[PDB]
Amino acid sequence: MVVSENVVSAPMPGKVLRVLVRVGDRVRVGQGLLVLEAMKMENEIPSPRDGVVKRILVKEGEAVDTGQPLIELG
Repeated sequence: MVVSENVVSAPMPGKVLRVLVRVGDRVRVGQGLLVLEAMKMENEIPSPRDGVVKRILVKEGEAVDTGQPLIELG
């Protein structure tokens, strides 16, 4: 067993510009969860599935790296 962690991680290094959801929000596949500044663009990071936002692990302005947990889904 490994506990399945429903965590959305950064696809690439960057800076969190804004968070588009709140704990408890219902989300759909493809829905923007936050905006990441990377590759000289503001990239919306999508939810990979339908679900509920359980926890927000980063704050606006935070620098993240590849694979770093950003949002946990319920």
